[PDB]
Amino acid sequence: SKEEEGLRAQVRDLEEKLETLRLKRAEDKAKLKELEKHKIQLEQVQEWKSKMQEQQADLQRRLKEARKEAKEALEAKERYMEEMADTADAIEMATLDKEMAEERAESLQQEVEALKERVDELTTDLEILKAEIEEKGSDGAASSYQLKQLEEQNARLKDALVRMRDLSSSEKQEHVKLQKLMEKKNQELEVVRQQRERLQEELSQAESTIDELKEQVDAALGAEEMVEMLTDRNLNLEEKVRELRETVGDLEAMNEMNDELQENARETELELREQLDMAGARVREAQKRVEAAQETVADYQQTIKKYRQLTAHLQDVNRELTNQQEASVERQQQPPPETFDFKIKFAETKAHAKAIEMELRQMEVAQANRHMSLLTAFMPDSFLRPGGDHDCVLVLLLMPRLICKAELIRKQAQEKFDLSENCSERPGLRGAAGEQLSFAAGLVYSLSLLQATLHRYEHALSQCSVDVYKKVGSLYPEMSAHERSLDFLIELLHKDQLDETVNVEPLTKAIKYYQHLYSIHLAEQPEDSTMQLADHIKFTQSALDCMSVEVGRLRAFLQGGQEASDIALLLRDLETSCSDIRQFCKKIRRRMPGTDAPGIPAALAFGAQVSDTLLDCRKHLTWVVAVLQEVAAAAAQLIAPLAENEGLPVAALEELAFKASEQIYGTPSSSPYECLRQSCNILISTMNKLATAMQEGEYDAERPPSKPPPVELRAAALRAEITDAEGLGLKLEDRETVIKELKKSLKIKGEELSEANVRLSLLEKKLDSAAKDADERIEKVQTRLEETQALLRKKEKEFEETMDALQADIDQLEAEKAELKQRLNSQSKRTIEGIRGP
Amino acid sequence: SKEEEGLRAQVRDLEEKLETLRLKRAEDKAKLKELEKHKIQLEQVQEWKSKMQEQQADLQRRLKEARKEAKEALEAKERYMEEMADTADAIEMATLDKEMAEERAESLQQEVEALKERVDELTTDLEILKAEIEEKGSDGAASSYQLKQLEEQNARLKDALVRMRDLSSSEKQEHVKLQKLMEKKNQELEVVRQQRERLQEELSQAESTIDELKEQVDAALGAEEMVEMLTDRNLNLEEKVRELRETVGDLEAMNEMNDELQENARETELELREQLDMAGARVREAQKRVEAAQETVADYQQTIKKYRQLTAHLQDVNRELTNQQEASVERQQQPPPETFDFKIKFAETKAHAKAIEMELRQMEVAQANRHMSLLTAFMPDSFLRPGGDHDCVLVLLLMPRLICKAELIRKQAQEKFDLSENCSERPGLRGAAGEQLSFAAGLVYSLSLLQATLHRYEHALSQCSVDVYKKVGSLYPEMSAHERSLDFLIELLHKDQLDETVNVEPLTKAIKYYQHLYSIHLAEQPEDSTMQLADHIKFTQSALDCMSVEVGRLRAFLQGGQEASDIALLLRDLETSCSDIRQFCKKIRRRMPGTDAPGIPAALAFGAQVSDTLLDCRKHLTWVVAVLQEVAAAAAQLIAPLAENEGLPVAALEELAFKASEQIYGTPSSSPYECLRQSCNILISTMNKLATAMQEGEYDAERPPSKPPPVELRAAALRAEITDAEGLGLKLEDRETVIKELKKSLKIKGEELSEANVRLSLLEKKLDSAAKDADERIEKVQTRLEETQALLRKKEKEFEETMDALQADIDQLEAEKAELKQRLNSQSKRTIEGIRGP
Repeated sequence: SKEEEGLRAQVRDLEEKLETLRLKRAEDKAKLKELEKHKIQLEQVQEWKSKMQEQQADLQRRLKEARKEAKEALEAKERYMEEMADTADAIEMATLDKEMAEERAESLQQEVEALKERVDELTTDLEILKAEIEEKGSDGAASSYQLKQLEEQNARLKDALVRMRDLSSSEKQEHVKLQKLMEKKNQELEVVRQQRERLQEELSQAESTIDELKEQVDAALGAEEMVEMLTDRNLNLEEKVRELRETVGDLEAMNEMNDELQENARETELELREQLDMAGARVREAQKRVEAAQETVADYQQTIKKYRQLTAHLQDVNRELTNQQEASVERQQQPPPETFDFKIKFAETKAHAKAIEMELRQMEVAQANRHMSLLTAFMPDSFLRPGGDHDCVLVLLLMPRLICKAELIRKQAQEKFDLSENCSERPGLRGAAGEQLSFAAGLVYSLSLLQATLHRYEHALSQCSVDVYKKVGSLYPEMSAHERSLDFLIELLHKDQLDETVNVEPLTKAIKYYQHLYSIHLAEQPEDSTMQLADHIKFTQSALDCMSVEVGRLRAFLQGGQEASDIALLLRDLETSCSDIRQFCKKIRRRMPGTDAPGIPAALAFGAQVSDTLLDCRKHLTWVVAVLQEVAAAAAQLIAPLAENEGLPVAALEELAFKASEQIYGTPSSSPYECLRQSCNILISTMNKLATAMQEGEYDAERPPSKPPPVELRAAALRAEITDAEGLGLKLEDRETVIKELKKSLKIKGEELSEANVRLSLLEKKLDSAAKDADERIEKVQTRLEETQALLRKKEKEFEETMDALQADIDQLEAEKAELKQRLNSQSKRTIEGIRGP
Repeated sequence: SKEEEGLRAQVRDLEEKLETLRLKRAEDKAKLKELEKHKIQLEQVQEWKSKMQEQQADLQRRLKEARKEAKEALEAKERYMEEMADTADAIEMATLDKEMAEERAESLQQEVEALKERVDELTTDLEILKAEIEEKGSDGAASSYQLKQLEEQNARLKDALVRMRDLSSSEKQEHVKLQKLMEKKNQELEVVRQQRERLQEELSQAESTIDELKEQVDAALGAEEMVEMLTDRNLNLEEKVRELRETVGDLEAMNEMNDELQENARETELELREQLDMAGARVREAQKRVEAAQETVADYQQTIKKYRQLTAHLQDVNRELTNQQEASVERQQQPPPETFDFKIKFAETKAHAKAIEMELRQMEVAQANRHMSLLTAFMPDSFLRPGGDHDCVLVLLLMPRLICKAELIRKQAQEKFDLSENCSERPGLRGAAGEQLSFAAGLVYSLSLLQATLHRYEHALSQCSVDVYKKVGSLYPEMSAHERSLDFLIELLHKDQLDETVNVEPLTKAIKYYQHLYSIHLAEQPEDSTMQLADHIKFTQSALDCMSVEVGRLRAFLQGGQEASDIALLLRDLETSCSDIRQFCKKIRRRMPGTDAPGIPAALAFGAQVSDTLLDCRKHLTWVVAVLQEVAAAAAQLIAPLAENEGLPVAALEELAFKASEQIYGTPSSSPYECLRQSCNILISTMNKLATAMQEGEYDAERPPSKPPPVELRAAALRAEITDAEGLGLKLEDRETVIKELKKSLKIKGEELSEANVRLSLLEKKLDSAAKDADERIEKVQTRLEETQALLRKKEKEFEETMDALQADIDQLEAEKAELKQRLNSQSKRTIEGIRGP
C-alpha cells in the first residue's frame, strides 16, 4: 500500500530529526556552560567598571588638586618675582654705584701708584742731566754720564713693574669671581645631593609601595579564587533548581488528574450508593411484589383452601345428599383445613419447584439447540440445501406446530369471549357485545377450518409417496411464511389485545393458500375417515356458534312488534335448526373413537359418497354462515345511528338478505328464506343420517396405521447412498496398499530374475570352463608329479655317486691303514736287514 | 493492515519524543538567549573597559606630571625666596660698599693730590740741580751717591719684577687650585646629576608599576563584592534546592495517596457493585420468585380455573339437586362473584400470558424432540452406533449440562441454607443449625469442585485432537451414568427435601470418577488460565465457607471459660485467616476478565509454576477443610449427650484434632497447631502474591486464537466424505483394473523365476557331477604325487642318517691312521739317531 510507504518515510524523517535535536541539546548545554563563563566575566568587567569609574574620577580629582596647587605655587612665585624685580633693580643701581665708586677708587689707586712710580721716575729723570753733564769735563760730570746710563736702565725696568702690577690686579679680580662662583656651585651641589637623597627616599617609598600592592593583590586574588569556587557551586545549584522546577510542574499536573479521577470515582460511588438506595427499595418493593404475589398466591391459596373447603364441603354436601339413602344423612368425610396456611408453604414450595423447573427447561432448550447445531454440522450440504430433505423434515414439523398454535388460539378465544351454546340469548347483542361475539365466533370458525386442512396435510404426508413428499418439502419457505399470521394472533393474546378490531385478513389468506396447495399436490391422497369426521364435527360446532350469534344479533336488530314477520319466523327456524344439528353432533361425538369404552370402535371407515356428503354439508354451512354474517354486518351499519328503542324494518333486513343470498348462493331471484331453509334442511337430514349410521356401527372399522412414512423411506435411501460410498473410501485405501505392495513385488521379483539369469549365464560358462579347468589342473598336478619324480631320480643318482665316493674313501683309508701297518713292520725289518751283509 | 497501525503508533511515539526534548531544547534556548545577550554586553562592557583603561592611563600620566609640576613650582618659590634674602643682603652691603669705596676714593684722591705735589716738587728740584750743574760745570764727588742709588734701583726693580712675578704665580697657584676645585666640583655635580637622573627614571618606572598594581587591586575589590553577592545567592539557592526537593517529595507523596485512594475507591465501588449485584440478584431472585410465583399464580390460576370449572360444575350439579331444594333471587347487594373475579382476571391479563407461554414452550419442546428424532433417522448407522460420533456429540452436550445443573444445586443450596460470609456468628451452631450449615457448605464446596473439573473438560474438548475426542466420546455411557447423582439432588430440591440427612457419597464419587477420566485422557491438554483462576477463586470461597462454619461449630462446642486455651485461639487465628483470604479473593475477582471495563484484560496467561502454586493452594485448602470437618463431626457426637450449658474439654477436642491431623496430613507426631497454621500461612502468602501480580497486570494477555473444535473438523470430515464418496467409486474401478494388470504381470515372471531356479539347480547338479568326476581323477593323481613326495623325503633322512654315519666312520679311520703314523714317526727317529754312533 502507498500509505505504508508514506508512513515509513515519515518514520525515517522523525527519527532523523530526533538524532539531530538530541545532538543539538547536547551542544546547547555545552553552550550554556559558555553562558556561565560569560556571566562570570561580565560581572568581573562590571565590577572593574564601577570601581574604574570612581578610580577615573579620583585621578581627575587628584589632577585638579595637583594642578590647582601648582597654579597657586606659580601665582605666589609670580607676585614674588615682582618683589624680585623691585629688589633686583635696586641691586643693580647699588652695584652700578658701588662699581663706579670702586672703579674710581681703583683709577685713583692706579694713579697713586703711577705717581709714586713717577716720583721714582723723576729721580731717574735726573738722567736728562747727561746733556748738561758730559759737556763740562771728565771727573764728576762725565762720571755722572755712566751714572745716567744706569739710571736709564732703571727707567726701563720700572715700566715692566707697572705692567705686571696691572696684570696682577686683573688676575685678582678673576680670582674673586672664581671663588664666589665656586660658593655658588657648592650650594648647587648640596641642593642636588639633597634632591638625590629625596629621590632615593621617594623611590624606596614607591618600592615599598610596590611590595605592599603585591601583598594586597594576593589577598584580592584570594577573593577572586573565592569567587570562582562560589560560582561553580552556584551554577550547579542553578541547574538543579531549574530541573526541580520542571519536575514540580509535572508532578502538579499528575496530581490534578488524580483529583478529577477521585472526584469522578466519588460521583460514581454516590450514584452506586443511591442505586443501592434505589435497589433496597426495589428489593423491598419487588419483595413487596413478592409478598404481594405471595399474598396473591396467599389468597389463591387461601382460596384454593376456600375452594378446597368449598369443594370439600360441596362434595361432603353432595356425598351427604347421596349418603341420604337412609334417613341418617350426616357424614362429611374430610377435616376442614384453615386458610392459605399449610397451603402457604405448599405454594412457596411450588413456586420454588417451578423456578427450578423453569431453569431446567431453559437449560434443556439450550441443550436441544446445541445438540441441534452439532447434528446439523454432520449431515451434508445436499441435505441442507434449499428444497433438500431438510425442508421436507421442516414441513413435517410445521403442520403439528401450526395445528397446536391454532388450537391454542381457539381455546383462548373461546374462554376470553365466553363463546357458549347460549350466546344467542346474551344481552346487548345489538351493540359492541354482539360485534365482539361475532368476531370471536368467526375467529374460532376460521381456526377450526385451518386445523381440519392441516390434519389432512399431516395424514397425507404420513402416507404419500416420496416424490410427493419431496415436492411438498420444496415449498417449505412459502408455506412456512403463513405461520406468522398465527404468531401475530398469539402475540395479541399474550398482550390481551385480541378484540374485534383485529384484522383477520392474513388468517383467511393462509387458510385459502393451504387449501389450494392441498388441492394441487395432495388431492388424490386418501383421507383418514376417523378424524375427517372429528374435524367435521368440530367445524360444524364452530359454524353453529357463528350461526347462533348472528341469529341473535339479527333478532336484536329488528324493531319491536315485528315478531310475527316472515324474517323473524325464519330466524326462529334457524335457531331451532342450530339446536337440532348440535344434538346430532353430540350423538356422533359420543361414538367417536379415542376412548377405550365398550362399543366405541378403534377407527372409522366410510366410502367416498359419505365424504362427498360431508363436503356438501360443509359447503351449505359455509353459505349460511356467510349470508348471516354479511346481513348482520350491513344491518349493524344501518342500526348505528338509530336510538336504542328504535329498530330496523323487516323491509330493510329483507333487502339485505336478498342481496347477500344472491351474492353467496349465486342463484339470481332466489328467495333467501327458502335458500336458507333448504340449506338447513339438507344439514339436518345429513347429520341425522350420519348419527344413525354411527349409532348402528355402519362405519366401525379396524384402525389403519400409516405405512412406513415417506420420511423414513427417504432416510433409509439417504443412509444407503451414504454407506455404500462411505465404505468405498476404506476399500480405496486397501486397494492403495495392495497396489503399492504388488508393484513393489514386481521390481523385487524382476531383479531377482535378473540376478538368477546372470547366474545361469555364469555357470553355463562355468560348466564349460570347468571341463577346461579340470583338464588343466590335471596337467598342472601331473606336471608337478613329473617334476617330483625327476627330482627323485636326480637325487637318487646323486645319492649313488655320493655312496660310491664315500665308500671309495673308506676303502682307501682302510688300505692306507693296512699299508701303514705294513710300512711299520717293513721299516723294522729293513733296519736289521741292512746291517746283515749278504 | 497490522503494519499500518504499527507505523502510526511509531510515528506518534517519535512525535512525542521530539516534542518533549523540543520543550527541554526551548528552555535551554531561552537560556541561550540569556547567554547571547550576555556575550553582546560582555563585548560592550569590554570595549568600555579597554577604552576607559586607555583614558585612565592618560589621567595617570597627567597626574604624575601635575605632582611633578607642583613640587617643582614650590621648590622654585623656595629657592627664589632664598634669593630674595640674598638680594636684600646684596642691596644692603652694596650700599655699604658704595660708602666704603667712596671714602676710599676720597682718601686716594688726597694721596693723588699729595703725590702730584711731590711730582711738582721733584720737577722743581731736578730743574734746580740742572741749574746748579750748569753753574758748576766742573764737578767732583757728587757722581757717587746717584750711581749707588742706581745699581741699587736696578737690583731693586729686577727683584720687584721677580717679586710680584712670584706673587702673580702664587695668585695663579691659588687660582688654579681653585679652578681645579671648580672642575672637581663640577664633575661631582655632574655625577650627582647623573645619579639623580637615574633615580628619577627608576622612580618613574616604579610609579608606572604602582599604578598598574593599584588598578589590579581595583578589579579585585570588585571581585570581593562578587564574593559576597555569590555567597548570598549560593545560600539562597541551596535553600531553594532543598525547598524544591521537599515540594517534589510532597507532590510525589500525595500522588501516592491519590493512586492508593483510587484503588480503594475502585474496591469500595466493586463492593457496592457486589451489593448492587446482590440487590440485583435479589431483584433477579425476587424476580425468579415473582416469575416462579407468577407461573405459580399461573398454575394456581389454571388450578383455580379448574377449581372454578369444577366448582361451577359441582354447583350446577348441586343446583339441579337444589332445583327441587332451593333457588335464589336476592335483593340489591354487591358481593362480587368469587373473591378473585378481577384478581384472577388481573393475574390473567398478566400470567394468562404465562399460561400461553407454558403451552408454547411445551409444543416447542415436542417440536424439537420430533425434529431431532427425524434428523437422527437420516444419520448413518455408523454415526449412531455405540462409541460412534453421536456419543462424542452427546459428551459435548452432557458436560455443560452437568455444569448448569451443578450450580443450579449450588445456587439454590446457598439460598435455602442462607450460606453467608457471617455463618460463623450464627446462633445455634452447637445443635441442628450447625449441622445443617456444615452440610450446606460441604455440598456447595463439592459442587464447586465438580464445576471446576467439568470446566476443564469443556476447555480440553474444545481444543483436543480428534482421536482424544473419539475415545472420550466412547466413554459417554459411563460418564452419563454419573448425572443422576445431580438429578437426585434436583429431585430433593424440587420436593424441598434437601437436608443434612441426604447422602452425598454419589456426588463425591462421580467427582472422583471425572477426576481420573481427566487425568487419564486429558492430562496433557492445555488449561485456560483465565477460567482456571476463576474456578480457583470460586473453590477457595466455598472452602472458606466450610472453613468458617466448622470454626464456629468448634467454638460453640468448647466448655465455657476456656477461651484462653491454645485450641480456642488457634480457632480465632483460622477465622482471621479466612477473612484475609476472602479479601484477597475479592481483590482478584475485581480485575478478573469478563466485563468491558477499562484495565480489565481480555484474557489471562500464566506459566506452569503459577498453576502448580494454585494446585498446592487447593491441596492445603482441602486438607484444612477435611481436618475441621472430621474434628467437628467427632466433637458433635461427643457433645450430643451433654447438657446445653456443658461443653467439651480442650483435652478432648485436641485429642480429636491430633487424630484427624495425622490421618489427613499423613505426617506422624505433627502438632495439628503447626499443620493448620502452616497451611493457612501458605494460603495467605500465595493468595496475596496472586492478588499483587493480578493488580500490576503480570497475567494480562489477549484471548488466544480460536481454532476449530475437534467436533467441527470431524463433522466437516464426515459431511465431506459423504460428498467425495461418489468419485471414489470411479477411482476404485481404476485401481481394480490396475491390480488385475499387476497380478497378471506378477504371475508370468513368477514362473519365469521358478523356471530359472529349476535350471539353476539342474545346471549345478551338472557342475557337481562334473566336478566330482574331475576331482576323483584329480585325487587319483595327487595321491601318486603325495606318495612320491613322501618317498623322496623318507628316502632323504635315510641318506642323511647314513651319511652322517659314513662321515663318523671315515673320521674314526683317520684317527687310527694318525695313531699308526706317530708310531711310524717315532720308529723313524730312532733309526736315524742310531746311525750316528756317539
